Amino acid sequence: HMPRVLVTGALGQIGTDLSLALRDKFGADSVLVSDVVEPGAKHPLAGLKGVEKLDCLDSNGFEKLVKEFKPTWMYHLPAIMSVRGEAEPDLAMDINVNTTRYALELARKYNIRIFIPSTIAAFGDKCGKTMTKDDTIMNPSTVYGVTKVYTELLGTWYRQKYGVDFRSVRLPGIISAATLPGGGATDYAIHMYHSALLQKKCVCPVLPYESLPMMYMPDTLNSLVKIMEAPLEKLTRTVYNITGFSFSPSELRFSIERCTDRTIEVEYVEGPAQKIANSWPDSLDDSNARNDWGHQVKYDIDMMSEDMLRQIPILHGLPSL
Repeated sequence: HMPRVLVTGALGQIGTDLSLALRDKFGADSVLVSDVVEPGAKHPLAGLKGVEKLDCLDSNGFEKLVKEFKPTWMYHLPAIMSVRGEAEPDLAMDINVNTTRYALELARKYNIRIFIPSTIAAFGDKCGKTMTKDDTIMNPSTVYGVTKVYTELLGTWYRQKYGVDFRSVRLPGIISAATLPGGGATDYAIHMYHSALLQKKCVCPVLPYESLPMMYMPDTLNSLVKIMEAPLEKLTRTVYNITGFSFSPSELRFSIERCTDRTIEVEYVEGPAQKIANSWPDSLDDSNARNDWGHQVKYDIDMMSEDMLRQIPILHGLPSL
């Protein structure tokens, strides 16, 4: 049988692109997408049937929706991420912890296969930052990461105690042409693409040799669907590292220079993202994902850069190459 899929937190970047991919694969009638607010006027989800307002902090309203829709799969995606959560920790705990609590209880009660993402922010400086393993010391330096260590462990206990089919990946940095860049931990990368198209200096807040694991969004979407399709018996764990490729800001600059055939002006002035990024892995070991459920990626850094420099003009109006 084909799934009936509920997505919560659908107005995040991942949630939007995943929502659209699930509608495309399974049909709109089989997917229900929700968020605490309505999509913006020009948002990809605006005006679509099967898009609803749900406050997942209201456990009774969350239950009511799940009871009515009868999902077989849920992607529980609400999140307050690293930079934002350091300044708004109470909201981060509400969103990252309490809505997850409710989601897991609903998955138990209503027999739902439940995806809740984790993050490389779950790691800190004791992780072993070269080819970081799936099992290692977790000492996150952000309250986002703190909350996701707890999600990983609580979901895994729900699997052990009740047989809840809980699945998760530790998302690396996720690059998308749709991203509106600001002060996010990985937003330097998006700024650097924008500066290149604008032909303006980029002041990068992450230091030139600070490597991080990254993925291009099309690859992420493929993996998020694949892990949920996999037979349970093939999964040896609940929580998997997944990666595309690692890069540092200096390596991204060279990729962009190769793709534009221009010199790109970058200066480095450390900002808050650096301290956060330096506590994260340089690269991930994703072998368990590859072997258990066939995680794979199509894009490398130059293929990504050629597509980003095409798509940003289309989506944001910036000058083409």
